Parts: sequence; C-alpha cells; structure tokens
Amino acid sequence: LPQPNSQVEQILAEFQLQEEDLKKVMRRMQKEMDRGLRLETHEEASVKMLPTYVRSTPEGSEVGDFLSLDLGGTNFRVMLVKVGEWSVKTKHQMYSIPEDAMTGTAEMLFDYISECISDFLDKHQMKHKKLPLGFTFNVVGLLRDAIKRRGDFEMDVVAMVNDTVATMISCYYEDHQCEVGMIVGTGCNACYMEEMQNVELVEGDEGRMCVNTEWGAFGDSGELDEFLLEYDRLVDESSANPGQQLYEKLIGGKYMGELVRLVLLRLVDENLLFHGEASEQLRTRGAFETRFVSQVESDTGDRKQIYNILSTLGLRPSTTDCDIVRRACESVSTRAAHMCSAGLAGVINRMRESRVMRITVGVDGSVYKLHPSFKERFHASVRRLTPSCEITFIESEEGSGRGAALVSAVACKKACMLG
Ligand SMILES: O=C(Nc1ncc(F)s1)[C@H](CC1CCOCC1)n1ncc2c(S(=O)(=O)C3CC3)cccc21
Ligand SMILES: OC[C@H]1O[C@H](O)[C@H](O)[C@@H](O)[C@@H]1O
Repeated sequence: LPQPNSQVEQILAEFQLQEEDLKKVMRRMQKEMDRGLRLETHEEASVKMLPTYVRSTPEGSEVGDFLSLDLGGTNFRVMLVKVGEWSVKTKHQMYSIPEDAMTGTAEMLFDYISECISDFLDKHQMKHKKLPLGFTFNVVGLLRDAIKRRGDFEMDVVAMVNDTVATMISCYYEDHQCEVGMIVGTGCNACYMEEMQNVELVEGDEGRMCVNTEWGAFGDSGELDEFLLEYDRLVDESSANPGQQLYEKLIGGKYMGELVRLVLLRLVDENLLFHGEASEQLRTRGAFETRFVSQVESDTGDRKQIYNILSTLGLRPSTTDCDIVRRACESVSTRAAHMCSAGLAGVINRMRESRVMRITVGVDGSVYKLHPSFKERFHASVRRLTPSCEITFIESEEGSGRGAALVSAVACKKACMLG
C-alpha cells in the first residue's frame, strides 16, 4: 500500500474507536440492559430486554405435528413436521408461484398459497387435523384471512418469533452451545439466554429464558453523544425518527451508504476529492447505496469496481479519488463493526458472570454476510473485549430445513403454552 494523503487521513481518523471508548460504550450498554430486565425500571428503559418466553427446557409437549412454511423469493416450501423423543421428522414440497399470482394483490397470492397447502394436506391425508403453522424465511394475517376465505380446512397460524430468536434457534440446531442470536442487516439486534432470576418480568428462578434486547433503541438518554460525528447528527436529523434508534443508526445497513455519502461530500468541500466538484447524484440523499460500500471494499486493487460505482453517479474519478473512496468506506464499516462488538461484548461479559466460558453466537444479516471484511473485524474486536471467553460464530445454513423446522416447532409450542 502507498503513502496515504495526510489531510484525508485526518478527517477519516475521527471514525476511530480505541479500546477504552469501546469499554465505555459496553459498560453503558450493560447498565441499560440491567434497567430493561428489572420490574421497577422496565417501563422507562430504552433497551427493553423483552422476555421471549423461549425457555431452556422443553414445554408445550402436547404439540406433535405442525406445518412450517418457508417463504422464499419466487417460491415457497410447505413442510410437515413431527417432533419426537428431540426427533424431528419432516416431509415437504416446493411450490413455484405463477407470475399470475405473483403480480396480483397480496390476497390473491395468499389464496394461491392456501390452495397449495390444501393440496399438500390432501396428499398426506392430514386435512382432518387442524395443525398449527409457523412461517420461516402481516403475512400471518394474509394467511389467516386466506384460510378463512377457503373455509374447507381449519388451521392456526402462529405468531412469528423475532429474527434474532429464529437465528439463535436454527443455529442452536447445529450447535447446542449456541446461546446468542444476532442480526446485522438493515437494522441491528441481539437476543441471548438469560438466567430466569434476572428476568424479573417473569416469575421463576430455574433455568434460562431467551431475552430480546432490542438494543437498537440504545442512545436515547445520551449514552452515545460523545461518540457522534457531524455525519451521524445529519443522518439523525433527516431520518423518520430523529433522536431515536441512535445505536442502530451507527451500525445498520439502512444508514451506512448515507454516512459514506456525507463523508465524501465533506472531502469534496475541503477540495480533497473530485477537484472540489460533486455530481448532482452525490448531492442526492440516498444516492450512495449501502450495497455500494461492500462493492467498493470488494475491489481487488485494480479500481474497476470503484470506478464503475462512481461512474454511475456521474463522477469521473482519477485513481487517487478511487483510493480515497475505498478508505472512506472502510472507516465507516470499521466503526460499525466496533460499535456492534461493544454491544455483543457487553452481553457475553454479563452471561459470563454466571458461568474459559465457551459460547457459540449465531449471526445473520446482509451486512454481516455480504460486507467483505466486516465479520472479520467484528470477530477480532468482540474477542478482544471478552477475556476468559471462547467465542465461536456461525451462520445458519441448515441445508435440509431442519433448523427452520425447529424454529417453527418452538413458535408453535410457545403459542400453545401462552393460549
Ligand atoms: O423448546 C424450547 N423452549 C421452549 N420454550 C417455550 C416453548 F413453548 S418451547 C427449547 C428452546 C431452546 C432455544 C435455544 O436455547 C436452548 C433452548 N428447546 N428447543 C429445542 C430443545 C431441545 S432438543 O431436544 O430439540 C435439542 C437436541 C436438539 C431440548 C431441550 C430444550 C429445547
Ligand atoms: O432485523 C433486525 C432488527 O431490526 C430492528 O432493530 C427491529 O426493531 C428488530 O425487531 C429486528 O430484530
């Protein structure tokens, strides 16, 4: 790599977060999680720490057979599942959606889906049962409505679990040390197994329960204020919910490309990029897509991806411009990974207080899966902040559908247990 421009690096260095800063943030996140878990402060807590009612032990044993419905792009999988003593038995059918039903109203699509479910129930002689059904990936309402509209067979569509909870469970299927689920995509959230005695919103002492942190809300009371840059404040001011979800705004894919756009305009204004002239597309809110960040960071060193991204924005960038854009993208990404690791570090250090603790964390989301070096920087930062823990990270892939089927089993059992 070459000798970097000194004035560009001075602007990009603002994004740096040292260990001490991350320790502060992590420590602040832990206080906020404490507030969320306690009865007396839960209603006022910004970080809600929602009990999911997903317990460490088996419940809802009166659930044998259920349907799992995997909703994909242009098709869907209908699956019959039997849980035994657990022994997950499955059989399934892939259906392709006609363009006829793809291009109609949402009602006509779910009419089609119900028809397919009916066919599947006929094939396996199950139409007398009345099974619970869970979704995997107001589709619920659409399906409830479409089933009622049919009125031949009877079915119970259950409430979905949160996506962090689905992530943790499907990963749990492949690794029983998985006790944390995390999403870094358009938003950012995490769930983990908490001791029952810490979950004050549910009476009970024994075992563990999954808690949905909903930690994106963090920042409400100023916990992030000293870490916010001019670009962050601009993104906040122009958002749908200014002053809310400040943690998520520092991390999620929703605002990542926009932060980069603002860093590039700052550099143009300093006459350090594009000769002090920005295009109209670059001055357009939303024009720099988050997907562009990961494309720019994928570049092998030839600058063809960066040049081709920047050319779609009416810019004619020299090789130096391209290198600057790479570095602007890297600073934003790296900061997101640092902020995210402080949240996860807080959770893992808290769990450790009740147990080398060996733990698996299940992770999903476009930012985490698709961004070139994000997961790596994120891993190294989390591990740095979690002494006396050995952390394994896995992405759910479940190449047979059984992790997905377990997600539906748990959701159906919980719906039953809750009435
Ligand atoms: O069913 C569960 N919880 C519920 N809460 C409320 C309901 F209505 S249901 C738990 C959930 C897991 C989630 C991840 O953290 C650990 C617990 N659950 N799910 C599979 C499983 C197995 S298993 O036999 O499936 C295992 C070999 C694969 C044994 C023991 C408890 C098991
Ligand atoms: O999709 C990841 C997360 O995004 C947002 O933070 C949602 O509030 C949360 O419910 C979800 O888990």
